[PDB]
Amino acid sequence: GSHMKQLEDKVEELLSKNYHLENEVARLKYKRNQEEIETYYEYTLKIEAINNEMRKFRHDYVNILTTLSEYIREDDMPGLRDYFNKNIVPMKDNLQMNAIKLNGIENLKVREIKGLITAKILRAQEMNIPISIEIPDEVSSINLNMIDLSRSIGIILDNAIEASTEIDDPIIRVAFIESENSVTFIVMNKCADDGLSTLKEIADNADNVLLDTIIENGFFIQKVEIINN
Amino acid sequence: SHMKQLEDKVEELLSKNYHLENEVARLKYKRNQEEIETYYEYTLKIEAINNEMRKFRHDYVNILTTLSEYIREDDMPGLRDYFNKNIVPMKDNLQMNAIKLNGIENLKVREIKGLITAKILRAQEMNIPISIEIPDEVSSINLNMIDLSRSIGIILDNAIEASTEIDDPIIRVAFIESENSVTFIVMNKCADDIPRIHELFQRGLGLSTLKEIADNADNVLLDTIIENGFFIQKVEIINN
Repeated sequence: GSHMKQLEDKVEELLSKNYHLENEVARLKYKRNQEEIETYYEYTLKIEAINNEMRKFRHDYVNILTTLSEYIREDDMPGLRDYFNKNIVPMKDNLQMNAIKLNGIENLKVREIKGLITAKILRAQEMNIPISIEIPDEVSSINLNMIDLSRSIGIILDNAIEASTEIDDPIIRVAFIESENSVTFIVMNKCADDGLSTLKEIADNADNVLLDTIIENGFFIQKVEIINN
Repeated sequence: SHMKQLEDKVEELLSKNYHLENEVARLKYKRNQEEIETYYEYTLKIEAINNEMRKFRHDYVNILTTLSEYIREDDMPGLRDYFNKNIVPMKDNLQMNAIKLNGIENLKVREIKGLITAKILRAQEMNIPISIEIPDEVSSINLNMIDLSRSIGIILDNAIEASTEIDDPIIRVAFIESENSVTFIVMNKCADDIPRIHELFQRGLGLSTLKEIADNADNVLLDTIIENGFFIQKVEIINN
């Protein structure tokens, strides 16, 4: 009767349970720790930023050495003095209060995204593709995990850069726009005469990520709006 | 009796599930401790590299400011002389430095490209001659991210510390791929002057927690060679 029923049901239920626990032991012993791997990816994004910062610094310093060289070869002490007072004393001083003044890549306060854009600016500079950065306001935060935000931005700039190679007098423009409601990443490039799948995957698994495209008179636009939580 | 059995069964399945549930919980704790070690290890490593790079950058900007004397004295002859003798050669060393970094393009394992570039920048800014050779693209290495990363780091950090004392240091790095496996090699010039024992005790600990990683994978073969005055560290990682 209902004792036997319930007792037989019990030995069944406990066997199911024993099965699912045996599966959880097996997953924890043998499948990859997704979380530990995500910590490792996030670490790689930091060290890429650090590497790309030091490369930009080397590129920048070489240009300062070129400029000084030129002044010296022109025998132009007035210019050298003016340039040193205006560019190299401030660089040495390195005052925080001069942060209110800086309005370009210097206002991107997410270290990992700043390094990533620094790399794309350097890649473009190698291939004689001019690249403007418009970040009028400081951008301290973006409501997307670092891994997806990183892949998204890099693919959009990879598109722009590949598209700029088959062209005379190209240009790429980049902007970060903060409202009260969202952060918006825009990339425009000049067009010729007319991967990106993993990017659509990301926008479709996020309700706050709106991916937009525009063809506007001999230049292509990619836009990502990210809404605050 | 028949029924005394099921009552006996439920008892013994409940006991089994208890033990399993203790196992799951002990493994969740082991995984938790591991996530923690990985986060603090890698967050400390970022701090030490970030602070080293800043120092390098500080030295660079200091050098620019040694021109200040010459400018205030309105002395262009002393500037031209000082610059063309002390400062301007940096820009050649920096252009060569940028060229050597193009040696890493064939590394298509994003997992470790940042790690390797960072050791190369570090060696370059310590004025240790370094080259990297990857004759064919390498897009797949058959060892976990974390252990590959720890192995590479130890070997490159060993080659770099051992190179700071020496008069003419060289480090050579390579990734080669057969169709069988991938091999990672770091050659560095052995020192002539051997350190006093007391100026070395508080690499050898790190070489053993490298053997740790090599022993606990059958498909990774570690080799340590001395050959014509070079320490060679080879790690072969088979696609078995």
